[PDB]
Amino acid sequence: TLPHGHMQTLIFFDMEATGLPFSQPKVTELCLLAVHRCALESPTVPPPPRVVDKLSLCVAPGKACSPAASEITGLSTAVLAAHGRQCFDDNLANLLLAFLRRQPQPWCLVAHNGDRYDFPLLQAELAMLGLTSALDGAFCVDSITALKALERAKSYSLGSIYTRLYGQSPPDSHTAEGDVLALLSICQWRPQALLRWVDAHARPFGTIRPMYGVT
Amino acid sequence: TLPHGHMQTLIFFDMEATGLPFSQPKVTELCLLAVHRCALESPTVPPPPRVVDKLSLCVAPGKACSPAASEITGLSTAVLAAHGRQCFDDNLANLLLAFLRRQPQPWCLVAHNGDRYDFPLLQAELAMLGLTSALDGAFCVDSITALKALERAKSYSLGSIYTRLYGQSPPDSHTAEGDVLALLSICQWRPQALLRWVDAHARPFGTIRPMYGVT
Repeated sequence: TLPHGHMQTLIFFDMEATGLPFSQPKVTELCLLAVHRCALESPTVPPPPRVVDKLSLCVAPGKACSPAASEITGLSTAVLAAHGRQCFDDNLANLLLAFLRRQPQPWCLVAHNGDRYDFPLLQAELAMLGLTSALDGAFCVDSITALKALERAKSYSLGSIYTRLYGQSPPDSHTAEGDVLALLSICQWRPQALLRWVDAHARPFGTIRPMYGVT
Repeated sequence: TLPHGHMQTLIFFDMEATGLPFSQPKVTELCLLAVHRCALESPTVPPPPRVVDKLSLCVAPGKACSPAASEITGLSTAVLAAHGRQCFDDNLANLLLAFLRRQPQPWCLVAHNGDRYDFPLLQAELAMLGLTSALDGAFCVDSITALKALERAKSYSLGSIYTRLYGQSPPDSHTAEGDVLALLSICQWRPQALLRWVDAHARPFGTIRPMYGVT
């Protein structure tokens, strides 16, 4: 029930990309929202905690976005270039590690459908740089799996869960930060039971196999 | 009129601290919102640009916050400690530099009353670490001075300007991110004239003398 102790910081996480996994997609946006478990040790949509750390970045993917990805995210490779965005590089990896290092350990990334998309994509971008070590101290959980267990104790898409719990659609379904903020709200529904589940299911990020690139 | 060329990225910036300058205050929160000038090359409150980078962090100050600072910010040293916040350290300096390095140069920090508070406080925190080099490539402007010139072409507090331009109070006047987002909105009022002023008045950050600490 505590394979790795209590997770100290939950890092709510979302990335947007150029396409689906089969397409060897590249990140176009990412957001990390770090919340100490203290803020979760304790209807209508709750306010976020006062004390949080937030990082939201756009990324030049180096290839075209699919039309569908651009409709969903409002991003395109040309638009990212017009704003001088840089590719996923060593500096970005160092930035992610430095942000994680502001937080008390153990770190647990939390992402909706993260096992199938966000986590293997992040692993793949790091693997292409030879920098999977940037994330090797972290743990991770997929909140689809979590919310299924909490509601059991229907669709489990993020918007489905949000409207089921709060009776309104999430705002800002087109940025990575908006997805992370909606995920936070759903995780605040039954926060103590969520923390028990996270503690029991936290998985070392080093066991996430990359979507593509060296394993 | 172009002493340093066109500024490429405007980094809207705010820090909260334990007290007033006389008290040798310490940072408790900071937010940087990086916007490429493209997003400003072109009533009611406008939406922020789609493509932005955002960094918001809380910081353990190492000393008590004044009661007034805690009323204003909702932060206290004990609350920051309950959430495991770390002091302003080398890792934070590296994080700030890595975030700046995602942006095209020249970088121009933009902060309201920044010449008197935010800029010398940031310089002082870096000076105490021996890391003023983290910010030495940057430029900076104080948006009080900017908005005075734009309106000339009354109080110039952030809230005064906001309600004067948009007929409503800014939301979230208690977090660093809320101040940065309200500052962004005011800078979007006359964006081209703001950019001309910024280009003409941008000041090397190395000329900001620290609020305290080694000069």
